[PDB]
Amino acid sequence: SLINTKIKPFKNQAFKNGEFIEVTEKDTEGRWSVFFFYPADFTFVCPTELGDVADHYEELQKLGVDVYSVSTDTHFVHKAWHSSSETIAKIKYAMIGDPTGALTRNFDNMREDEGLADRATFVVDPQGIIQAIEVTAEGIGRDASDLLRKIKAAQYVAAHPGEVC
Amino acid sequence: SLINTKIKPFKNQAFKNGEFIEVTEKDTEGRWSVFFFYPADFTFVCPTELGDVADHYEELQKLGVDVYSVSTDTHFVHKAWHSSSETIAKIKYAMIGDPTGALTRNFDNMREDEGLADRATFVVDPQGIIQAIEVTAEGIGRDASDLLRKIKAAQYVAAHPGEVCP
Amino acid sequence: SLINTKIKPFKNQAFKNGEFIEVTEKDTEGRWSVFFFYPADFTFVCPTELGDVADHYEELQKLGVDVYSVSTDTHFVHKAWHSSSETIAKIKYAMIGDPTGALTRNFDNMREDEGLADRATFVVDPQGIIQAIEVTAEGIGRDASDLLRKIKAAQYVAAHPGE
Amino acid sequence: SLINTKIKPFKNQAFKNGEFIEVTEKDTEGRWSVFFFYPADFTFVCPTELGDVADHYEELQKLGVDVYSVSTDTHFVHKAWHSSSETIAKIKYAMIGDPTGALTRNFDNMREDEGLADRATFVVDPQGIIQAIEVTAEGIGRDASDLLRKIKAAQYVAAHPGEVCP
Amino acid sequence: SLINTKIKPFKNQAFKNGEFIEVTEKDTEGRWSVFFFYPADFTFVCPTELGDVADHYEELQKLGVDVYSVSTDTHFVHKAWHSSSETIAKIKYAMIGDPTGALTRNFDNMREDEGLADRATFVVDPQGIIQAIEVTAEGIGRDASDLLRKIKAAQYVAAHPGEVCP
Amino acid sequence: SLINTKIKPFKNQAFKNGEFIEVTEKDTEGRWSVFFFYPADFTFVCPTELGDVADHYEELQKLGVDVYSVSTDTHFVHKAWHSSSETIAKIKYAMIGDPTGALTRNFDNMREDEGLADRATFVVDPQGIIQAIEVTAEGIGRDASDLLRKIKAAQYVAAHPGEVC
Amino acid sequence: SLINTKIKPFKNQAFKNGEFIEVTEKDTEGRWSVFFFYPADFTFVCPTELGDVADHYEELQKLGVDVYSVSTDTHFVHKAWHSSSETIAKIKYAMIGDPTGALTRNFDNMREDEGLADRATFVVDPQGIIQAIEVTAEGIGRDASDLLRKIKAAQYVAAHPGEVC
Amino acid sequence: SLINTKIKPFKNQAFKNGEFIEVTEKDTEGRWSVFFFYPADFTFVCPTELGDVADHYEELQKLGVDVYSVSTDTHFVHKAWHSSSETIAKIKYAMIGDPTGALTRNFDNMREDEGLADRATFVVDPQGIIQAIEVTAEGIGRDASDLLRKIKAAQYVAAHPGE
Amino acid sequence: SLINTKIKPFKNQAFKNGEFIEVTEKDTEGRWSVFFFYPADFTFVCPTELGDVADHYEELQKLGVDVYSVSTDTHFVHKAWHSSSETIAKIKYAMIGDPTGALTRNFDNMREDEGLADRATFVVDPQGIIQAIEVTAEGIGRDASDLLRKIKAAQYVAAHPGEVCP
Amino acid sequence: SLINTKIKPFKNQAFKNGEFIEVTEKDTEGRWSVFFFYPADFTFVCPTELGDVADHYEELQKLGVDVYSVSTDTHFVHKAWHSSSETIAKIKYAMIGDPTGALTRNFDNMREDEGLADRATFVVDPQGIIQAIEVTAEGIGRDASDLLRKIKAAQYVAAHPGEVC
Ligand code: NA
Repeated sequence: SLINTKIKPFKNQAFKNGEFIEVTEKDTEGRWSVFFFYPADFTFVCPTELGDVADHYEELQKLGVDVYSVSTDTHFVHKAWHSSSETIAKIKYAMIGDPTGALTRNFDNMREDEGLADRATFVVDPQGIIQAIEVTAEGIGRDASDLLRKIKAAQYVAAHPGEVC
Repeated sequence: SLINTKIKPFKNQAFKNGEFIEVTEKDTEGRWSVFFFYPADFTFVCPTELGDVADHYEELQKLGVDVYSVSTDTHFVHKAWHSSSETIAKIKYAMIGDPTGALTRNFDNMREDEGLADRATFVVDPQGIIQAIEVTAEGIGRDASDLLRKIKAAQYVAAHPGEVCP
Repeated sequence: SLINTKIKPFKNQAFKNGEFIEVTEKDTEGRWSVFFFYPADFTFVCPTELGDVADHYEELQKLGVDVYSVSTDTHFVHKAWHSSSETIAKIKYAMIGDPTGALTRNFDNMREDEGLADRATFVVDPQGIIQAIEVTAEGIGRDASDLLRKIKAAQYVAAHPGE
Repeated sequence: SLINTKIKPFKNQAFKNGEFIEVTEKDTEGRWSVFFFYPADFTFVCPTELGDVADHYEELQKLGVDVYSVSTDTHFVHKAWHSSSETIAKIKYAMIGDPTGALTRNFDNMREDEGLADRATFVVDPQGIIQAIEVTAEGIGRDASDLLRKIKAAQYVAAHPGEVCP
Repeated sequence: SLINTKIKPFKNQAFKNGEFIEVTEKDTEGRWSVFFFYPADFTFVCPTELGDVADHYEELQKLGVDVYSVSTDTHFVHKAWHSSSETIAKIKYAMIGDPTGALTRNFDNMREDEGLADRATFVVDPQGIIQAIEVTAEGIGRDASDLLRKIKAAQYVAAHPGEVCP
Repeated sequence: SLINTKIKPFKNQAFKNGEFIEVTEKDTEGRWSVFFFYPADFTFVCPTELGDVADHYEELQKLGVDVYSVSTDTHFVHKAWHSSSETIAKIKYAMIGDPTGALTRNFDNMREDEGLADRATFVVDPQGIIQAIEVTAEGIGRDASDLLRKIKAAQYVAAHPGEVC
Repeated sequence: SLINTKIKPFKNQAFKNGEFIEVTEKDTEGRWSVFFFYPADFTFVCPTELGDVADHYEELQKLGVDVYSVSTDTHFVHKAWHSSSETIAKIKYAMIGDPTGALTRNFDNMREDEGLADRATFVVDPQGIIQAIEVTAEGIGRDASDLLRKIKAAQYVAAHPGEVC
Repeated sequence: SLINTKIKPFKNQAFKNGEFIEVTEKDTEGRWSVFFFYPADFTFVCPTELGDVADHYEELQKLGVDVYSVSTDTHFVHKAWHSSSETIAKIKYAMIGDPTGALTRNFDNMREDEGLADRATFVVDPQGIIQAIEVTAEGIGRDASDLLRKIKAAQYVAAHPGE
Repeated sequence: SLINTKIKPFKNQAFKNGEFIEVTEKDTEGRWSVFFFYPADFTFVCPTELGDVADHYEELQKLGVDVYSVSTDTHFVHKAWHSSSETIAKIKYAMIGDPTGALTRNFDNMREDEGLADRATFVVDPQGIIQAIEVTAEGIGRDASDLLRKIKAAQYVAAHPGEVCP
Repeated sequence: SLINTKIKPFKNQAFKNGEFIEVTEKDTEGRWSVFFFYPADFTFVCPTELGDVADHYEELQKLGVDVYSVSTDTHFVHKAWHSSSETIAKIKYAMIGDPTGALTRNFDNMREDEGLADRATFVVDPQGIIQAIEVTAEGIGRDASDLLRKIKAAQYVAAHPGEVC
């Protein structure tokens, strides 16, 4: 399992509110990070998952938690999808494009026979350590509220190590 | 990851309500399964997660869902823990022992440096396909209600393909 | 080179006039095929190259020629682009999605460090034999007219061995 | 076999009279050691062998000999067993936990198919050299008196080289 | 493919307007070069393709483009052929000989079973980066006018990086 | 460990009361066997170990237990040693000679840098399974009485499997 | 060296006064053959070496000997040379093209450096066994008479096996 | 062959006139050496070969020659044999035990399937160079006289290069 | 070593009493053979060793022993040498030539840096088993009489297996 | 082939009328050399090939050309042959022995089948570059005059580099 391992170096292009940016492991150092993987933009499935995260992004940013949704689509497609979907539009966190699949593979989250990333969320702490992993099949939704609970729980354990109960 | 793959064959001894039994992949065929891994019996940490699933067990059972908790302790130790911790005593599902680490490694959930399994829940459908995976570090808890929600979502999708909102 | 070699087996999803279909090497057997590769959907470069080809889709069709545009975008992305751009909307030929990049690599046409196919066109005869290759860097357009000429020329040489 | 070789470095957690401690090869330096391996805590088999060594412990101690029992159970389980089986309660020596199997494998004493250590006693001298090895299948017991005899023989030879009868 | 890659080193004898010159990657430096490969001299194929190029040579020389036609024929042959076909006579550009196929292979353009080059035309920018590639089967002609159109487009792009869509 | 493993095939020459014989794994099948390894004949150390076993050999044969002492010396040396030592003389069990070291290695009991076998005793049951192993350094004696106890214990467990205490 | 070895099979295009023909080793079985390798056609050097061979085609042909000249030039070039050069025009023997360099390499006579064959001549008896090899650098020329002397010797030696002397 | 090659390093225990000592390649440096190998102590073959050599031990000693008999028996076994046989009791030269079989294998003289050295003698000069080899199957004795001759001959050739 | 092993196949030309014969392992069959190797013909070394053998040839021929002297010289050379040295003239046994060293190497007797055989004598019994080996440095002579003594002993042993010590 | 390549270094024993000498490639630097390979000494074939070379030693020596005949026979045999055969006796050029076959193999002229060199002659210029190779089977003989013609051509070609024609 990748639980308790340090994330690997990466460099991708992303679409963050209006423009294109470059994201690397450097950007994550010192912060808490959520890497939200999903299969593909413009598919027929409602972007509820990405939208719920979007709804709680102000709260996440309070907690000092950066969000990076990731898929193998290009940042170009993210821009087009962003400015064409009610839900996707709400997103203010960076939308990473991973066409080489390297980031997706870094997190061993590639559906190799489809070239698409699996539905997985990774919580990474300031030191780069993965502290929570969640992966679900199509249809089984990922709850933003539960994600927030885990992040708070993880943030607490980092402040109060060895909390017997 | 192991999402959407079929579970591997396995044979372990377990403690289930007062007696010892053997559990293999055959026991999961045709049912919905929850494999709940944890690090170790008898530690100073709170058996919250285990008692949690225990509370929702009657409910999971009404959904045709079996539960197997797993750690690298033997089945003998589970029998001891079950008859010692009140939280653990509420358990009526099979408590699988995995001293060789095979079951744990089948699910790629082993902390090799400690010989203990990581905190991780797996939802397996009737055809043995892994539909949901959850792993967390020590101190980050697993919500049994969020689990139940995922199980029902998984059953709904199995029963009603194509109803994902457009 | 890949000139005068046989195309390899492939299976991809594509968007073709409002619907999603599957295309494989078996659909090219017995027909003349054009595999038109480009780097990406929704970029800012003018989609002139793919428009050109749409304009001549009837010529190629009368000539027994099938057109397949290929990018490493998914077929979902193609469907969407087919609505954003007026140019892309002319396209009646199949738009193949290649996220696994296998079809692209078969044609040794992958920019590995970008995960995007290069600007390359392949003309394939009914036996799956590559008879013409054209590849250009960004900015250097491809003329749909020169492609028609080469295709007629290929069809001619197959039915008039000699020169 | 491992006869006359030096023990390997190790670091395990153990239960010793009510509290948890850490044991490494450093703890054995300058002393005489008995590493007593067994398969598992809490089984239906008789803890005869363990209670046996317990009885001779005060005696072994008067010979400057330490005792470490070992199994692939965790130290937490040993603490539970110690406060549950009366035979085990007599134990005052360190009960080493070896869930990764490293200590067990260092002594080449692992049943790989069961993730449990074989019944085997090792006598290690002050320089860490293995002087006596005893391994037996289940049901064949280890005599603590024969052990003591071997320990004293080993000490006598260490103190009086060349006195083997001609 | 070879697109967007830098040409590899090379040393070839050629024939240019009566005299025998030598060419290397050095001469391509800072310049725009066109490598026009063809199978063989003295065949019965219409020498028309090379003629089209010759007919546009003045126009290309104006654009600052050097042309090297290449066959695995010796530069000696190019000489005798340049004075046999009235079409070939028009050629003012260098006619490289590649009897070792080394230049041909640098461009992955050798028909290994024939020992002859394939009908391929390459456009190399001032930095040595291949910017246009064209290969055809025996019989499908190459349009010298399309070659020009692309050489111009290449240069325009070299000077107007990121030419967004007006 | 070799505990609970089947012995390997072998073929050695031995000296058994007066003459030379050939012993193979075949000879052990169906019987209980004790393979008693020792470093070397004619050394200066008293053959107490071999003699105690000799003293209990009548009892061992009652229990249907065959004995094979083994060392890397040749059967020739065993004969000479046998007819030249009070203690060794008592021996009526086969004295295997293992100059190629193969048998010794089969039981992973070779002191490679000395070419001599280590002081180890192996109890092997009728099916060829090693049920008890004992190895001691020079000076630490091996007790025949304790060996007999183990053999009886092993013979019992084979008759009464899973004897809870 | 290749002396006393059988020629490897081949298939090359050739020019034989007017007609293009396909030559193989099958064409050489039964006859005495001469493979006259040379650097290239249309060179500024003296086509003397080749012309001289023609001067003896009479006799050679009488002797049941065929001549296959070989260069890594294509048969197309041989044709254009044959009818563009006086001496080359005298040639009535097959002019092989070896643009792949395979025939040349079977005769281990390639200037890997230039992609041209070296000045070498080979005498092959009816069984395909090389009986005489001759290789010289640029400048040292081959002598047609000396070649014929050998062929005669070769033919004779064959008639009376092992000619003691 | 091993003829004219240098003996390899070795370290073995030996029995020599009532006591146990160690012998290594360093003890042969500077002297002439004879390595006399035989299969085994206490067998039934007549120990004539080793007796022969004992008889000439004084000749060889006056000649600056050291004798080392070698078998894969231990030095303890040699000490014992030195008392059983009257013949073996004449031996004053060192009897080397080779249970690890390394010295024997150095001389490529091991019957692997028996773990016994073959009947072979090696004459080694002061530089460790093998100047004479003699090996025979069981039953074919080795004459101590022929060995002396060869040794004198070797000593001669080393001090009179030519012939 | 090579002792007690069966000789390998071989095909060599030789010289025996004026005529050139061929020898193979076939001829050694059922017979007792002696392979007498030496470095080279026509040197300044005393041809004495080969002479001793010749002097005992009649006695050996009586015992049913065939002798083959071997040098990596051609059988041609053996001929010319057999008629130059008055010692060599006495030779009635076959003089094998081994210019390919194949026979010499079969016996691991080649001085690789010299292309010449070492001074070695081999005794092969009727079954092809090497029964006696002798090799010496240039200068140390081989006694033909000791050779005889051993050939006799070999045969006696071949007929009296297990000749215990009377 | 070895045409136009430099000779590999060597060290062999030779016979030069009376004296035994050591020849190496160091002896060939600066001079024009001829290596005359042949099968063997004392054969029943005609020593004609070698004798003829002697017949021209006059001239060759004039031309600053040395002659090294080579066979895989030892220099001892060459001596016994030189003074036991009329024609062989005419030889004033160095007679090399190559019993290891190394010199022969540097010239890729060995009958691995027989352990004898093939009938081959090599012309080496002062820089050690082979300029002419000639190999023939048993029976086809080499011509001394033809050899001299080449050497002269070779020497000349050297004087006026690239002799256009
Ligand atoms: Na465990």
